[PDB]
Amino acid sequence: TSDMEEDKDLMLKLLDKNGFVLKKVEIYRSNYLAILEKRTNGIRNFEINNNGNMRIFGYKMMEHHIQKFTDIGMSCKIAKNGNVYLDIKRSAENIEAVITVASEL
DNA sequence: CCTGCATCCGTGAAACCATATGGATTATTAAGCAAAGCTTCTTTTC
Repeated sequence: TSDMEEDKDLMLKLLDKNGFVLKKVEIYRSNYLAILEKRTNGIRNFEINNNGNMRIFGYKMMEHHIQKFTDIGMSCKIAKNGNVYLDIKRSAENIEAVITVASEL
């Protein structure tokens, strides 16, 4: 969707803004991937699904980071190896909120 | 030397340095996978 395009525009705007460099930005399963450079704060990528949900996924994230993203109301799915899903709705205010909580981790 | 007594031994009721090193542990990614979801063909209903 073009809303996913514009939310990609503000996403790269606020990740490029806040000094969080990217490994690669990928359209994969027709979904966006704002992948972090290193596994910083136990986080892998800042992805966008086309199903109205931008998602933050990681590997062995600390609990207090997860609490900081449930401050802005995000779902989580831990795995058996430390893989953690973080669901939020894809919107510009959620772009600003997720990248401003990620910008203070 | 060999007969004759004694006994006695068995026997059961500290700290460190240094240097590899590899094996153990952790992260990271490709594969795959079950589950879901289009696309058309029959099947059942009025």
